[PDB]
Amino acid sequence: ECRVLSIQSHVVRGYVGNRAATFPLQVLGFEVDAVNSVQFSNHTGYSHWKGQVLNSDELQELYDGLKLNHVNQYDYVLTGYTRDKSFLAMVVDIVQELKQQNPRLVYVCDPVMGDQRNGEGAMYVPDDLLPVYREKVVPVADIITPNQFEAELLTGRKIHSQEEALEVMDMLHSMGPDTVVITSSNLLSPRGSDYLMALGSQRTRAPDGSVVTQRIRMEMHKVDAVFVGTGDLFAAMLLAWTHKHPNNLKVACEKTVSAMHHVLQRTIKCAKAKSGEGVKPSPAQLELRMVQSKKDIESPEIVVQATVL
Ligand SMILES: CC[C@H](CO)Nc1nc(NCc2ccccc2)c2ncn(C(C)C)c2n1
Repeated sequence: ECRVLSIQSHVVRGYVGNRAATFPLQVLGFEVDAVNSVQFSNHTGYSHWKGQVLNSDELQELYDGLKLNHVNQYDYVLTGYTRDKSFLAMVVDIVQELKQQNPRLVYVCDPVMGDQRNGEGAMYVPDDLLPVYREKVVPVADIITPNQFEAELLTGRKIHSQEEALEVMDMLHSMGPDTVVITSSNLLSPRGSDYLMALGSQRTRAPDGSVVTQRIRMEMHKVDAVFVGTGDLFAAMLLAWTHKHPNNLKVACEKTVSAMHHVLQRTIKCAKAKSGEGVKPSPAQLELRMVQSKKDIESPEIVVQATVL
């Protein structure tokens, strides 16, 4: 389709934020407009890093710039990782106005707060953004893609099983999103810890008989290491697919997830090819071979399966 306004980080080297969401959304042909929330030499997982960040007024400035020219009409809107309470507030205001300009304006929001290894408490962002995502952000998004950990901070409920997972999504939907996709979880699955499971559900409509929800469950094949930027590349590719497949939360994750295995085992492939068998690949070597996946980002050779409910 077309016009995406993506507000995310930018790194000179590597793939994270806009660097991870642009090329994709581009070769799949979207007119991606990018607002760089920060500009760092590289992501903060490298030993060193240097750069500047955009404050709230600077973001404001760029947005004014677009109003004045009346070119501020967008179809879908994308956002991810932020550290600033205020930058996230502003971002909310901006997404509001853009929905009047275009009624079918879907705000796709990956609520990046932190991570899980196995049941817990603190995350990656200060704890003071938690409220903003819950009270202000999530009520306006139309597609969110949280961790199991994050889905729990949002709903404030701990996920212990599968159907406890499904009822944390429902408290999600009701929050606003006619789509929720738990990109990853601690939940063992019908296939072994070798794998990794994610969850998906989409609250739809038909006049009365006013209720439809759809659920599924992909299990893609875990990979031995620490990548950074995977969730940006995920949410980016979701949008694409969930673009073509408006009532098919099923059909979507399916191609997205599929593309994800290629990109990573090519990354992992080259990744080790730079220590072969012998030592751990450095942050540098793990960076996504997004370019080389020129060909797969493109054509998901559908390698995964999923069960409705
Ligand atoms: C904080 C987690 C990670 C550390 O391994 N580093 C990092 N660093 C990033 N660099 C940009 C940045 C630096 C400082 C503050 C805010 C953003 C970054 N951008 C998007 N993402 C993630 C959510 C995919 C980013 N992640």
